Amino acid sequence: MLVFIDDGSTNIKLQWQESDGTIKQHISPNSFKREWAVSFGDKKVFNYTLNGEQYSFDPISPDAVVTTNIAWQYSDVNVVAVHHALLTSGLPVSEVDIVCTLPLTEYYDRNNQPNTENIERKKANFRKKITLNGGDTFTIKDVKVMPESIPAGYEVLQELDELDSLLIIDLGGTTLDISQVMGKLSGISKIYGDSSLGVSLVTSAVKDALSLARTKGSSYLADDIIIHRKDNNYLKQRINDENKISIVTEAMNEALRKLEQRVLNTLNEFSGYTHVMVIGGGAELICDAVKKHTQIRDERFFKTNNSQYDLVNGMYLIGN
Amino acid sequence: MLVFIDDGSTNIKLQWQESDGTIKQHISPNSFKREWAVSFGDKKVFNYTLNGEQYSFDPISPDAVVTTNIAWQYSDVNVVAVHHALLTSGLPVSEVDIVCTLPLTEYYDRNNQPNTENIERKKANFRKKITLNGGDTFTIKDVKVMPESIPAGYEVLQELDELDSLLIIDLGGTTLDISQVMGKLSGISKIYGDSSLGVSLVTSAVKDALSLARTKGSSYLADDIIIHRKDNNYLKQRINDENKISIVTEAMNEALRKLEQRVLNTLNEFSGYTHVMVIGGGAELICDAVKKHTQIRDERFFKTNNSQYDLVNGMYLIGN
Amino acid sequence: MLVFIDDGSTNIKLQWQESDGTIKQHISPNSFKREWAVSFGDKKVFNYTLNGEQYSFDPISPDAVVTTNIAWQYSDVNVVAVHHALLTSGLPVSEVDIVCTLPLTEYYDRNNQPNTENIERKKANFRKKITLNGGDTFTIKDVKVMPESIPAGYEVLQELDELDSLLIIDLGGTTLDISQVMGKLSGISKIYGDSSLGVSLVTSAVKDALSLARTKGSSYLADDIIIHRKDNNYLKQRINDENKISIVTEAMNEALRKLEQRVLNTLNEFSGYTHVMVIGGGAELICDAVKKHTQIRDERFFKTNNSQYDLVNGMYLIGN
Repeated sequence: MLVFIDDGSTNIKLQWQESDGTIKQHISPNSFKREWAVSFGDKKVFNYTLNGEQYSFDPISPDAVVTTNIAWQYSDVNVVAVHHALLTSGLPVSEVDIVCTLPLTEYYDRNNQPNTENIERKKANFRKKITLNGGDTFTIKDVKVMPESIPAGYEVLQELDELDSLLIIDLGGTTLDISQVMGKLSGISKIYGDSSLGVSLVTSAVKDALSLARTKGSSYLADDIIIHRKDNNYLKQRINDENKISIVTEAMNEALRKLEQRVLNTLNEFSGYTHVMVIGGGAELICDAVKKHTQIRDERFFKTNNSQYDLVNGMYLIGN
Repeated sequence: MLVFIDDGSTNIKLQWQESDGTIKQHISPNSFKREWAVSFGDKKVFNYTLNGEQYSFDPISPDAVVTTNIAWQYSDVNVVAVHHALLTSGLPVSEVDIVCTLPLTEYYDRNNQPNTENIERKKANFRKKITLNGGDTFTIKDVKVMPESIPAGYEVLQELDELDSLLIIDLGGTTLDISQVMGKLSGISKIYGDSSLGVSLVTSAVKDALSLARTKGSSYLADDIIIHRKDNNYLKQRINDENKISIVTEAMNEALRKLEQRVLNTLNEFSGYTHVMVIGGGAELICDAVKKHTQIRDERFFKTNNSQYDLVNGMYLIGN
Repeated sequence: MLVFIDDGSTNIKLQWQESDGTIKQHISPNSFKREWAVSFGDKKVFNYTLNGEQYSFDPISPDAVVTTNIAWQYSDVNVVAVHHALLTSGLPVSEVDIVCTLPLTEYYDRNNQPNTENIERKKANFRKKITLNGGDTFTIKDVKVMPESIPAGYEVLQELDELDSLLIIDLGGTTLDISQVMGKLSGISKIYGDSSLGVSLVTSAVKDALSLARTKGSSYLADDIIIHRKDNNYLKQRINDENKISIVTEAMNEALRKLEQRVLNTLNEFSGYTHVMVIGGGAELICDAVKKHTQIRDERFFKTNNSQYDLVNGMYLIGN
């Protein structure tokens, strides 16, 4: 069994192909604590032992998900989170070969060449043996690693000429990933990552202009205000105050301009691309500005955003 | 193995003869960058090391080809571009003798004598040793150099009397090369080069009158408008506006007159020729004006334009 | 008060004239972050508000200065960086008229005419109102814009004939700026910029041959090795190994040849100049090669490199 794994900063997504031919997907949390979870036998608990330390699944509010850092990708918890996903996936316990991920700037070095040191370190991490109290665990055999953003653009790359060059612009909640890839994924010419640029720049500007609480509830409100920014009636309906509307609107417009400018300034470091692709949760917010700035023709511009499984699905298409 | 090489300002064209007797041709790009191209093993990459510096093939849009200058002919990139062409030609890696080119005004000095200094410098350039990461490279042994425009007229020269004198007028996209050559290529009497005169004079006048974008797409449109200038119906069909047609037409006619005048004024510096030949991408645009101006008889006038391999093929015929 | 401002890619330099007649200069960093800097009242902090977003001075190691791109010249941070320089200059807070800069290829378009669109966009940028927490800020009134490299050659231009033509060759750490300017700065005939050609080509070749760390400390070592390249004793003293010396020396010599060739090939696109000037941090490295290549007489060749304030001082001389 070959399982494709998107072990990102907020959760674990799996994709694999069953005996017949059906493609299955699964998502699991990244919430684990460094201690034994006790049960009086009333609720289900997962107690693990990895290198020496013990760990347990720590179920928390789907509203308090913690975003992890780069170092997390080489930790014990990373390994436990993957094994836990396999255990709750539905797959039968067994030996499995896997493909996991490393962030763009971790997979590649500043010379745009694959950083062998990091990749090998990622692979060695899954060699640690794991046990589960009260049951058995999967056994990870072969481990391959893929960079994060690029697989999401494979479907498009597949139809490009190897001499063609695709500029993949991936704007997320808190980060920006840009990479120039040769047609059919026949090579990489340049990679660029910014960890302080994302949709949050606009979201925080909105939360601040409304004095919204820190609750995730205000996050949804802010998300909605951004989504429906051009529909003044939607807003009047939401924010009850013509004055608040004006205030939130210009704070939002100001934040978006700064967003567009910062993204374009980074794009100014790339050159030689023939096709452009914009993806990520913030794709809608910069779509127009990049199209105008790159002056690329419509048949050479792509917006393949579909779902949260885009990445792992792309990984699947590449190495199924 | 003897390989004939047209290492021009926009690409590299090769021609050689196989074991049996078949004549093969090849074209390769001039796009290389001064850095290591990284690959995660997904796409093909060519990483070279020449004098000390490293270089790599930089595949770019067949729409963004960069035209190189005279200095390029003596650079490291020139050498890398040739070795890269050999590597993708199909030829088996081995030692090879070659014949390359130098622009007309680089091959000859203002006294119409071969500029030994430049020629030797061109030859020494290919002495630099080159390595390719992950594979071996050809070894360049003997190097001969030929001037650019003149070989394209060899087939015609071959049938002229050594006492005859051929005036080769070669109008390209951005340059004009004129040379007076003794029959059978038994000597050169006069050379002349103009780097600011070419078909672009007419093409830019057309692009400007239509407000066409900088895209290569408008370049094709402009090329077509020039080609079909005498067919008003083709135009109406293309440019949808009777007023635009009139405007583009007179801008075009004005640009062509200026073109003809400037070319003729240069021809006024030549004398003593007995036969005339017009070649290059702009040959069709000045054919009539030169025939009328030189008053040469039809059996003494040639228009041997056939294809992009005219030059390298001529080089082949001369030294095969 | 009129303040001349060199808001470049690595810092901000100011120059102005005081009440009496003394000329003062100032340099300030370009390091700012998109967030509020907190202080328990122990250290000084600068918290700004510009369009809507907030920003703060982010003091960092004088060893980790980040080089900015073209887009930066039209950003909010650009405006904040200028206001911050004014606030730390010593000047009294007040209304001020200013002159700022745009890179050569941003100030001029591919037709060598001033790009009005960019210039106006640069000017409008400084119209955004700014506030500082705990104090007041300068008020920017009139804004004029000047191209980057050309003002540094004004002192020389002043003594040339308007019919004379000066070729200004400005080689920097990572870029090459070339421009042909009519005497007394009475017009511009041609501009050329290359963003991938600079002294770094030689510096990186040296760092690589010594396996020097990424630290700025190795950068100084590499700079010194280049500066004293012709003094073998200085080197033996520095690099302790006769074998390392030979290795670094030929890598360096190879990198310099490639540098010279690439610069000359670009110079081959210019013509009609009567005087030549070589400036920038890499001026010493190409001085001889350009003099030999252009064959210009000594009284027509200038090397006015003096200091980091050359540019802003030239701006001052032009519009004081």
